[PDB]
Amino acid sequence: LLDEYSRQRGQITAGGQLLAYSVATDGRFRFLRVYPNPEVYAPVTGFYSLRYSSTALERAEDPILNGSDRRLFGRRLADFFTGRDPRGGNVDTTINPRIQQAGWDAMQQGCYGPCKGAVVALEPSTGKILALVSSPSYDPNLLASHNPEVQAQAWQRLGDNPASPLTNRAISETYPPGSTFKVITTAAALAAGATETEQLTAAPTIPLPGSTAQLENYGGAPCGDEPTVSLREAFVKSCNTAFVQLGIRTGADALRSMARAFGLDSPPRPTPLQVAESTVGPIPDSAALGMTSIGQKDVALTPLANAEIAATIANGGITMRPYLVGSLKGPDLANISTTVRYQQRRAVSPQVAAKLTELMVGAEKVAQQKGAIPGVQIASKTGTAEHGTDPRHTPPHAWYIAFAPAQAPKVAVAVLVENGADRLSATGGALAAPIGRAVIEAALQ
Ligand SMILES: *C(=O)[C@@H](NC(=O)/C(=N\OC)c1csc(N)n1)[C@@H]1N=C(C(=O)O)C(=C)CS1
Repeated sequence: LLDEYSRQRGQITAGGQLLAYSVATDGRFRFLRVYPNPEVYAPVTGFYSLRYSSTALERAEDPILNGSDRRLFGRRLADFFTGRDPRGGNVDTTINPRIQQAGWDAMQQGCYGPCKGAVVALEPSTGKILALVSSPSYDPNLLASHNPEVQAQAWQRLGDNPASPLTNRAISETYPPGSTFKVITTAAALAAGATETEQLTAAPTIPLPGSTAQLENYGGAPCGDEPTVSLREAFVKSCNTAFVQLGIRTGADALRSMARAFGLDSPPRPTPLQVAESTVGPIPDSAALGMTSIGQKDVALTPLANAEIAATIANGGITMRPYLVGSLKGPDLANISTTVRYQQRRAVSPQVAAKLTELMVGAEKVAQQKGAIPGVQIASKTGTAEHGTDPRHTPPHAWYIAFAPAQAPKVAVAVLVENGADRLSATGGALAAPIGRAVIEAALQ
């Protein structure tokens, strides 16, 4: 470890700004690891600690940053031969500083106090991860202290903290998507030949097939005053029973297939950070399909996967493989690796993506306009999702997935407010949407 810290570890950057760097000190271990904006960028940088090793990009990009990478071997030979102070390479992330900061700020101020949860922002056309925010976060400088008691004290606090600040909730945790999954259910129906004009129950209540359990609209009210409403109307109002019906209408196989087509239940590629796989669930019977269609039962998404659903639709039905590293550089800033966009797959046809765009543009119009950007057409879907063993008595997760401008999209976001500000009245529109809108606003400057 003394030799590792004798040489200058390279930089992790975003938008030509520093997220992690090393300063030369008078320490036994010469180089101190510094994180100038610690909590904001901790999901991205992770930490690099004498006692506790590394995480995130400090771990993922370790050989580049310490200079042991075989693509850097030539520089290291040239350094020694010339008597130059050896330096590691740079990791240039895809993170947009202003979108990352606004996502962080909005999470700190958005739950009458700080929110628990995640914000992910994507560039739909490229797959760039523009923002990767998790809250609560932690200070990596604590773990970069060359003092062992400071590190040990921080480690003990972090691991005992029930709010689990070390968790990157954007990529490591999966959550029921709730009403946001109506985007998948709608895609499956649309691809099976249903139209925006399809007539679905407006009833406040719907029995589940083969069970006493019942699903209800919020809160026990019909979708409208007619016995049936159009799919479009049901979608913009986010009427539960309409989608229970539609999903059971469309059937298990078509829903499984559309969930797979949108990245669910296939192991995600690394970013190079490892992403938890999201799932639609086994869907054992029709009761389960009922609940699945509205984003419950065994449906579980990472925030990143939910933002990819939005990025896919925004990209005309084409999913770009998400990545966090734009380029790897050498100490002399010489390029070593430029990541290039690639199309993972086609989830929906261009026609279906266009129909979903319109439905989401309309769902955004129904939602509350707190945070609405003057003259920007946002396409969105909100969701508020039950979870845990006592779902009806627990504060739900607040969800918001969006893209903008819906006409020619430059950014897609997912906002997960975990346990919805610890409020039981929490909804995606109330909490998650303005947060979402703030990030979109930071993106479009
Ligand atoms: C979508 O998931 C749906 N939400 C619910 O029905 C709720 N729990 O079961 C999933 C629920 C609990 S509290 C609350 N407001 N909703 C619909 N989602 C929204 C939405 O867009 O966020 C609605 C406005 C209508 S209910």
